[PDB]
Amino acid sequence: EPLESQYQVGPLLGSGGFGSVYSGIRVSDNLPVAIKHVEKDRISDWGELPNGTRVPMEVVLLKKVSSGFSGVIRLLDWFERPDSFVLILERPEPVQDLFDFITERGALQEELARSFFWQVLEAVRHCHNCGVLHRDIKDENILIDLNRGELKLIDFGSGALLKDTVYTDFDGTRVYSPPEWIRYHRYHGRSAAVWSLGILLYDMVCGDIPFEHDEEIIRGQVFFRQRVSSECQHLIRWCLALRPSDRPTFEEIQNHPWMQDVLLPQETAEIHLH
Ligand SMILES: CC(=O)Nc1nc(C(=O)Nc2ccccc2N2CCCCC2)cs1
Repeated sequence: EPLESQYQVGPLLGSGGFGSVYSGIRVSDNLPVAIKHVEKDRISDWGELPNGTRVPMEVVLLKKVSSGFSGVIRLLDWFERPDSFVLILERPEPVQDLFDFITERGALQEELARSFFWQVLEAVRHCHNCGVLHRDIKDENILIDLNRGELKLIDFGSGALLKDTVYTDFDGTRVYSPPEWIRYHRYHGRSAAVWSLGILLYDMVCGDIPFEHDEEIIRGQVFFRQRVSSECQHLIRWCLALRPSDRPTFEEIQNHPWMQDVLLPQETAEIHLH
């Protein structure tokens, strides 16, 4: 029944705005888990469960996306403590986040970037079908299951319920945020997500993000720092179109010529991660 008896705490995986995440083991079956602690005072968005209880929005969002597709890190359990909330999440073993993977390897081969990008599109697409907008799609929030060659989305703490009306709040990564956000502090769910996907694709094929400052984002001129194919450049520039309405839909991204003949996750691992 308690968490200190049910779980076995290991080293700290990371800490920030999310805020403290530890590696752990579910003592019952020795299942590798992640144990996330967050203070109640350090919580911005709150939501209600179907049974009507005050929980952080992140618990609401994770519950909606946590059955049972391997594209998102599933919420296995959660506890409420007097001054904090404790989240028990899946933890792949062996694992490496996409950020550390690009740092170590540099710009990824187009074949590996295709497999990876398709998997995030399938994951993001799963989230929207569940009525969840991630709002912080970036290299740091993508984990690679090194044995299966499968990508997993983490951190729904900047997220929101997906809607068709304007969003006036944002607390994700600035350098991944669209020009509408920077200029007008207003954006729409799917087109903002497609902009961040273009930022991510550039990062995979070039080994770094295309823009650092507000004026670069606002200008939207894409300079390619590495050799990238005409088709991949076309997809990137389309995702990063200044006018949200000019951006591709998820269907348009997945039907793009560059996006064809994607490797399966297991062959991705056997060719690129072995
Ligand atoms: C290396 C490794 O096994 N990392 C893992 N991170 C998670 C996770 O859910 N992450 C998480 C869940 C909710 C908010 C933020 C995060 N973090 C964890 C620290 C790194 C940044 C994202 C599960 S396993």
